Amino acid sequence: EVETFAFQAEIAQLMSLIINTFYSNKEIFLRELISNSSDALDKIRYESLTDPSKLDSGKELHINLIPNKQDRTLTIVDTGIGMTKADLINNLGTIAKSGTKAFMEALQAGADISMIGQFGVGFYSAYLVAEKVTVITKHNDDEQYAWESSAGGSFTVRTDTGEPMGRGTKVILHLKEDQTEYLEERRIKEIVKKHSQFIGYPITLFVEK
Ligand SMILES: Nc1nccn2c(NCc3ccccc3)c(Cc3cc4c(cc3Br)OCO4)nc12
Repeated sequence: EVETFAFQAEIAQLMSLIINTFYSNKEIFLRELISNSSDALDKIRYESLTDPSKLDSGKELHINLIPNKQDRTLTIVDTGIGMTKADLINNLGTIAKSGTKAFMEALQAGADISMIGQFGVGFYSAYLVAEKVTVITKHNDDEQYAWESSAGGSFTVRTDTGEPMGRGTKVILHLKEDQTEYLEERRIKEIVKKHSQFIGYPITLFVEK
């Protein structure tokens, strides 16, 4: 059962800008997704202090980076708080609308795309390198969902039948054909060292073959 939803105009506009603007410093997408993961990990950790049962779905708090050259995907996996269906369909949109408006304005106080994370919409920088983004997510007390969008003004949400995750979020970046450098081990290592050196959770870069 696949449901299809329209983005609000503001977010559709932001995604178009990110896809259509000439901007060479694309590597910042990874910093933004890892930062999101760290925030999600902070949240489940904090909640677990008052309710330890919230870690029954997995006690390990980490981030894995998984390149797959055959699929042409880079996946950012975390065991953070995860997202509910209401998050994916309603709440994200509400938050993202205001953040987009501010970011658009700031871009006309001369700001540059690399400051996107300060407006809470850093996720969408994924579209600097990805033609399609699939997000698999599992929050305690809700089902596992797959969100997906190739931009163009719509996204889908479905109940996910893949491998159960326990708790957390996987962001699967289906890379543009000219952005395959982000599947290379030394390139990913370079970016993590440069932008994400002090994240307070283990980041494991998986290797390939
Ligand atoms: N790795 C993550 N784990 C948990 C929540 N996450 C969010 N959402 C924070 C949030 C939730 C509800 C309301 C407001 C903010 C994003 C960031 C994110 C993830 C997305 C997305 C848009 C955004 Br912003 O569309 C598909 O997935 N990444 C994560």
